[PDB]
Amino acid sequence: GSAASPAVDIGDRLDELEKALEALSAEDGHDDVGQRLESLLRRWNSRRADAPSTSAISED
Amino acid sequence: GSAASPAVDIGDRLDELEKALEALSAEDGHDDVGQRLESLLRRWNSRRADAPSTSAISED
Repeated sequence: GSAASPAVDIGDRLDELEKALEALSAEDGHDDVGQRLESLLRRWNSRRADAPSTSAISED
Repeated sequence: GSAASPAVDIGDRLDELEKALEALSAEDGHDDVGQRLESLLRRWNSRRADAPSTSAISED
């Protein structure tokens, strides 16, 4: 019943994360949010690259 | 009563984001995720830089 489960459109979390930083926008050296935001993306992109060659068609 | 409010420890958003992503791990060219992921930071890191010189002491 309780709201949860990942893959929540993926954009939902991203949007909420942004709205949060909007308020936490370097309010007091929030570099921590940067390392997190960055680490997520580094791992995110890294996984993207990890894939056997076949076509790699550009997203429409 | 309903759970909300930003800056929820911030990494709380992020954490869930990665977990989400872990699901969307290049599941179907979720390049949109990284676009958001990046946008977040480029907006995040940028604001960080936006600050008058005074000391800029490195985080412990």
